[PDB]
Amino acid sequence: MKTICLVGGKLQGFEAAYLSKKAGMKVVLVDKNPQALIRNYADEFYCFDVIKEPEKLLELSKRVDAVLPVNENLACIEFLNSIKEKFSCPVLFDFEAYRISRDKKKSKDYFKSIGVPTPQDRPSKPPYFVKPPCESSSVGARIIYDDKDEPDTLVEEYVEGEVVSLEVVGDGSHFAVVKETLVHIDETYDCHMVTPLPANPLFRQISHDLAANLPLKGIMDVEAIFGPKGLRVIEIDARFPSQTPTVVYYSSGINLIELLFRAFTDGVEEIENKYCIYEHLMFGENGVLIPVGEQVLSMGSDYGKFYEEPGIEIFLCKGEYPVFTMVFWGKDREETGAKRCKGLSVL
Ligand SMILES: Nc1ncnc2c1ncn2[C@@H]1O[C@H](COP(=O)(O)OP(=O)(O)OP(=O)(O)O)[C@@H](O)[C@H]1O
Ligand SMILES: Nc1ncnc2c1ncn2[C@@H]1O[C@H](COP(=O)(O)OP(=O)(O)OP(=O)(O)O)[C@@H](O)[C@H]1O
Ligand SMILES: [Mg+2]
Ligand SMILES: [Mg+2]
Ligand SMILES: [Mg+2]
Ligand SMILES: [Mg+2]
Repeated sequence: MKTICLVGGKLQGFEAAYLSKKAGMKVVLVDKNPQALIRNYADEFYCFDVIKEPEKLLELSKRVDAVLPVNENLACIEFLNSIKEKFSCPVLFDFEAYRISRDKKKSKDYFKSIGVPTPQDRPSKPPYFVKPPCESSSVGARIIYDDKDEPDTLVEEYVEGEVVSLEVVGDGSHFAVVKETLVHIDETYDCHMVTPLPANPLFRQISHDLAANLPLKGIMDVEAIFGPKGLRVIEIDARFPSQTPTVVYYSSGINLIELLFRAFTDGVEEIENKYCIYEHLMFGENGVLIPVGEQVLSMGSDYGKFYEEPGIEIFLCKGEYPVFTMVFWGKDREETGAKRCKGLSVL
């Protein structure tokens, strides 16, 4: 039995913990917040700040099989980079790839350098899409309908179409492009639902090439919009993602935690077909169910399993109003929809 140490106990941490459990691994959480979101979901919880008390983490690295950073605190990531040679186990992270992926402008320069289409910068006609250069979860992302308009903000052409995610796990030499998923967006451009998509040869080749040219040793997701004039890559994020890996697990049978672990041990090779519906629903006043995105879920107080039966998993995120994360799967759309209705009827 393997043990994984996660640094970060919010949504990235949940995803990693969830898949580690599916892989039969013990989950050790480190987080500076005494009431970190997934503290009760982990098998062990150690509350400390890794920057303030690095020896505690280094000692933990002697007792676990891998350390996985699952936060986007640049201070933390940069600090871990500075001490990574001192770890007694592998650190499942690509610090160079993250340096590029975290900065949307640097990422776009990277896309351009290898001929990957990406939205036009500073268009002359509305609507414009605007976003910060270094946020996540669509924080600060908004549409602007007139040139009546902020610091180092990205201003792009608004590309209408499906938002599609693809994960790649690299071992430095081989790059495993995994499973396409559809990102369902809400009025805030946050993601409230994920479903799987059939293979797209072009997107897979593009994603392979983005990983290969680094070269990636770690995990990265690639996001593109299938726009009216073709695919446009909007961003990359070289860290363990939330939401999509659960859909990847059920739709493809691939456990991204197992794959990432393999990349830092035995290596990876390049290359199920079920349906899966993954969504978040808030239980509002008078029991009115409301779709919400990650920004809402990340404001919760306690996150863990609520219910399971065949083809149905439900997680409850406690807080001001409860948020349920619902996972449904089956052989096809029809059966999965049937499981969705059963899951909803439970609520
Ligand atoms: N140096 C650190 N040591 C331990 N845990 C950390 C450190 N930096 C961040 N974390 C934890 O990782 C989790 C995710 O952090 P991240 O900064 O990615 O998201 P966030 O929502 O901005 O976090 P916060 O709740 O601090 O605003 C948080 O629970 C946070 O407490
Ligand atoms: N140029 C664009 N045209 C249209 N929609 C866009 C554009 N850029 C971003 N979006 C929308 O905004 C959302 C968030 O943007 P983006 O993924 O670039 O930021 P992020 O917050 O770093 O995302 P992530 O949560 O994946 O870390 C996208 O999923 C998409 O719905
Ligand atoms: Mg992002
Ligand atoms: Mg995906
Ligand atoms: Mg994104
Ligand atoms: Mg990015």
